[PDB]
Amino acid sequence: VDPRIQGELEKLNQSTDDINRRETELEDARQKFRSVLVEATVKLDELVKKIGKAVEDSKPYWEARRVARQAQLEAQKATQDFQRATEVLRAAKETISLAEQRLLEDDKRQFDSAWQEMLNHATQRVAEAEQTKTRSELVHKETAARYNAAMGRMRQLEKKLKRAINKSKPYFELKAKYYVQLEQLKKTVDDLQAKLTLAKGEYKMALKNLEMISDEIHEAA
Repeated sequence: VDPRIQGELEKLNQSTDDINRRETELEDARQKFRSVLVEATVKLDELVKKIGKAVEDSKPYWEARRVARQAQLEAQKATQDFQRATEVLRAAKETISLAEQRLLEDDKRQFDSAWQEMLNHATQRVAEAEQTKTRSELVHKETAARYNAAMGRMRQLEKKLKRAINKSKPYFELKAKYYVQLEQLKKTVDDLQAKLTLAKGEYKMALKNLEMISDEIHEAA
Protein backbone atom coordinates (compact mmCIF):
# COMPACT_ATOMS: atom_id res chain seq x y z
CA VAL A 1 0.00 0.00 0.00
CA ASP A 2 1.80 3.09 -1.33
CA PRO A 3 -0.01 5.46 1.08
CA ARG A 4 0.82 3.29 4.13
CA ILE A 5 4.59 3.71 3.76
CA GLN A 6 4.52 7.34 2.60
CA GLY A 7 2.85 8.21 5.90
CA GLU A 8 5.88 6.94 7.80
CA LEU A 9 8.33 8.21 5.16
CA GLU A 10 7.41 11.85 5.76
CA LYS A 11 7.08 11.19 9.49
CA LEU A 12 10.66 9.97 9.25
CA ASN A 13 11.65 12.79 6.90
CA GLN A 14 10.49 15.56 9.23
CA SER A 15 12.32 13.95 12.16
CA THR A 16 15.65 13.60 10.35
CA ASP A 17 15.53 17.19 9.07
CA ASP A 18 14.96 18.40 12.61
CA ILE A 19 18.14 16.58 13.61
CA ASN A 20 20.21 18.65 11.16
CA ARG A 21 19.21 21.71 13.17
CA ARG A 22 19.86 20.11 16.55
CA GLU A 23 23.30 18.90 15.42
CA THR A 24 24.25 22.47 14.52
CA GLU A 25 22.48 24.06 17.49
CA LEU A 26 24.58 21.71 19.63
CA GLU A 27 27.81 22.25 17.71
CA ASP A 28 27.27 26.03 17.77
CA ALA A 29 26.62 25.97 21.51
CA ARG A 30 29.60 23.62 21.91
CA GLN A 31 32.00 25.88 20.00
CA LYS A 32 30.88 29.02 21.84
CA PHE A 33 31.50 27.10 25.05
CA ARG A 34 35.01 26.38 23.78
CA SER A 35 35.56 30.03 22.87
CA VAL A 36 34.56 31.45 26.26
CA LEU A 37 36.50 28.68 28.01
CA VAL A 38 39.78 29.55 26.33
CA GLU A 39 39.32 33.30 26.75
CA ALA A 40 38.56 32.78 30.43
CA THR A 41 41.92 31.05 30.95
CA VAL A 42 44.09 33.46 28.96
CA LYS A 43 42.72 36.66 30.50
CA LEU A 44 43.18 35.15 33.96
CA ASP A 45 46.76 34.15 33.23
CA GLU A 46 47.75 37.67 32.21
CA LEU A 47 46.24 38.89 35.48
CA VAL A 48 48.37 36.36 37.38
CA LYS A 49 51.60 37.10 35.52
CA LYS A 50 51.30 40.78 36.46
CA ILE A 51 50.95 40.24 40.21
CA GLY A 52 50.35 36.63 41.24
CA LYS A 53 52.01 36.32 44.63
CA ALA A 54 48.94 37.97 46.12
CA VAL A 55 46.79 35.13 44.74
CA GLU A 56 48.71 32.31 46.43
CA ASP A 57 49.01 34.35 49.62
CA SER A 58 45.26 34.95 49.60
CA LYS A 59 44.43 31.24 49.37
CA PRO A 60 44.87 30.63 53.12
CA TYR A 61 42.30 33.39 53.70
CA TRP A 62 39.74 32.25 51.14
CA GLU A 63 39.93 28.70 52.47
CA ALA A 64 39.42 30.10 55.97
CA ARG A 65 36.38 31.80 54.46
CA ARG A 66 35.23 28.56 52.81
CA VAL A 67 35.40 26.90 56.24
CA ALA A 68 33.38 29.75 57.76
CA ARG A 69 30.57 29.55 55.19
CA GLN A 70 30.04 25.93 56.23
CA ALA A 71 30.23 26.50 59.98
CA GLN A 72 27.64 29.29 59.80
CA LEU A 73 25.06 27.04 58.14
CA GLU A 74 25.79 24.37 60.74
CA ALA A 75 25.28 26.97 63.47
CA GLN A 76 22.09 28.26 61.85
CA LYS A 77 20.51 24.82 61.59
CA ALA A 78 21.60 24.10 65.15
CA THR A 79 20.11 27.47 66.06
CA GLN A 80 16.78 26.65 64.41
CA ASP A 81 16.77 23.09 65.77
CA PHE A 82 17.35 24.40 69.28
CA GLN A 83 14.52 26.93 68.79
CA ARG A 84 12.24 23.98 68.01
CA ALA A 85 13.47 21.76 70.85
CA THR A 86 12.67 24.51 73.35
CA GLU A 87 9.18 24.97 71.92
CA VAL A 88 8.23 21.31 72.43
CA LEU A 89 9.44 21.19 76.02
CA ARG A 90 7.57 24.45 76.64
CA ALA A 91 4.35 23.13 75.11
CA ALA A 92 4.88 19.99 77.19
CA LYS A 93 5.43 22.10 80.31
CA GLU A 94 2.49 24.40 79.54
CA THR A 95 0.24 21.40 78.88
CA ILE A 96 1.31 19.72 82.12
CA SER A 97 1.35 22.84 84.33
CA LEU A 98 -2.13 23.89 83.17
CA ALA A 99 -3.53 20.37 83.51
CA GLU A 100 -1.80 19.85 86.85
CA GLN A 101 -3.83 22.37 88.86
CA ARG A 102 -7.22 21.16 87.59
CA LEU A 103 -6.71 17.45 88.28
CA LEU A 104 -4.60 17.45 91.47
CA GLU A 105 -6.73 16.63 94.53
CA ASP A 106 -9.67 16.76 92.06
CA ASP A 107 -11.02 20.01 93.51
CA LYS A 108 -12.91 20.60 90.27
CA ARG A 109 -13.54 17.12 88.80
CA GLN A 110 -14.70 18.60 85.48
CA PHE A 111 -13.83 16.74 82.26
CA ASP A 112 -11.69 14.64 84.62
CA SER A 113 -12.13 11.75 82.20
CA ALA A 114 -10.52 13.75 79.39
CA TRP A 115 -7.81 15.79 81.14
CA GLN A 116 -5.46 12.91 82.02
CA GLU A 117 -5.68 11.67 78.43
CA MET A 118 -3.79 14.83 77.47
CA LEU A 119 -1.62 14.82 80.58
CA ASN A 120 -0.41 11.23 80.20
CA HIS A 121 0.32 11.91 76.53
CA ALA A 122 2.33 14.90 77.74
CA THR A 123 3.97 12.88 80.52
CA GLN A 124 5.38 10.40 77.98
CA ARG A 125 6.69 13.08 75.61
CA VAL A 126 8.49 15.04 78.33
CA ALA A 127 10.85 12.10 78.89
CA GLU A 128 11.94 12.36 75.24
CA ALA A 129 11.50 16.13 74.91
CA GLU A 130 14.03 16.71 77.69
CA GLN A 131 16.41 14.22 76.06
CA THR A 132 16.24 15.82 72.62
CA LYS A 133 16.29 19.40 73.94
CA THR A 134 19.48 18.86 75.93
CA ARG A 135 20.88 17.09 72.86
CA SER A 136 20.28 19.93 70.40
CA GLU A 137 21.34 22.46 73.03
CA LEU A 138 24.75 20.83 73.56
CA VAL A 139 25.21 20.57 69.79
CA HIS A 140 24.30 24.25 69.55
CA LYS A 141 27.18 24.89 71.95
CA GLU A 142 29.50 22.97 69.59
CA THR A 143 28.35 24.57 66.34
CA ALA A 144 28.20 28.15 67.66
CA ALA A 145 31.74 27.62 68.92
CA ARG A 146 32.97 26.23 65.59
CA TYR A 147 31.26 29.15 63.85
CA ASN A 148 32.76 31.99 65.91
CA ALA A 149 36.14 30.21 65.85
CA ALA A 150 36.31 29.94 62.06
CA MET A 151 35.61 33.68 61.92
CA GLY A 152 38.55 34.37 64.23
CA ARG A 153 40.99 32.76 61.84
CA MET A 154 39.51 34.51 58.80
CA ARG A 155 39.57 37.91 60.52
CA GLN A 156 43.12 37.48 61.81
CA LEU A 157 44.23 36.35 58.35
CA GLU A 158 42.44 39.37 56.89
CA LYS A 159 44.76 41.46 59.07
CA LYS A 160 47.78 39.40 58.10
CA LEU A 161 47.14 39.42 54.35
CA LYS A 162 44.88 42.42 53.68
CA ARG A 163 47.21 43.68 50.96
CA ALA A 164 47.22 40.40 49.03
CA ILE A 165 43.45 40.06 49.54
CA ASN A 166 42.55 43.46 48.07
CA LYS A 167 44.60 42.71 44.95
CA SER A 168 43.14 39.24 44.38
CA LYS A 169 39.52 40.44 44.70
CA PRO A 170 39.40 41.59 41.06
CA TYR A 171 40.93 38.26 40.03
CA PHE A 172 38.35 36.09 41.80
CA GLU A 173 35.37 38.12 40.57
CA LEU A 174 36.37 38.12 36.89
CA LYS A 175 36.86 34.40 37.42
CA ALA A 176 33.39 34.18 38.97
CA LYS A 177 31.74 36.23 36.22
CA TYR A 178 33.35 33.92 33.65
CA TYR A 179 32.41 30.84 35.68
CA VAL A 180 28.69 31.56 35.85
CA GLN A 181 28.82 32.44 32.15
CA LEU A 182 30.55 29.12 31.49
CA GLU A 183 28.03 27.51 33.85
CA GLN A 184 25.34 29.06 31.67
CA LEU A 185 26.95 27.73 28.49
CA LYS A 186 27.55 24.34 30.14
CA LYS A 187 23.85 24.00 30.96
CA THR A 188 22.72 24.97 27.46
CA VAL A 189 25.06 22.45 25.81
CA ASP A 190 24.12 19.56 28.12
CA ASP A 191 20.35 19.63 27.57
CA LEU A 192 20.48 20.67 23.91
CA GLN A 193 22.22 17.36 23.12
CA ALA A 194 19.83 15.28 25.24
CA LYS A 195 17.08 17.00 23.25
CA LEU A 196 18.74 15.56 20.17
CA THR A 197 18.90 12.08 21.71
CA LEU A 198 15.11 12.17 22.06
CA ALA A 199 15.05 13.53 18.51
CA LYS A 200 17.34 10.78 17.20
CA GLY A 201 15.33 8.28 19.23
CA GLU A 202 12.04 9.28 17.64
CA TYR A 203 13.77 9.03 14.27
CA LYS A 204 14.98 5.45 14.79
CA MET A 205 11.45 4.48 15.86
CA ALA A 206 10.24 5.33 12.36
CA LEU A 207 12.72 2.88 10.81
CA LYS A 208 11.11 0.14 12.89
CA ASN A 209 7.57 1.27 12.09
CA LEU A 210 8.57 0.84 8.46
CA GLU A 211 10.36 -2.46 9.13
CA MET A 212 6.99 -3.66 10.42
CA ILE A 213 4.69 -1.92 7.93
CA SER A 214 6.67 -3.26 4.96
CA ASP A 215 6.48 -6.62 6.73
CA GLU A 216 2.72 -6.21 7.16
CA ILE A 217 2.29 -5.43 3.46
CA HIS A 218 4.51 -8.37 2.51
CA GLU A 219 2.47 -10.90 4.48
CA ALA A 220 -0.59 -9.90 2.45
CA ALA A 221 -1.54 -12.09 -0.55
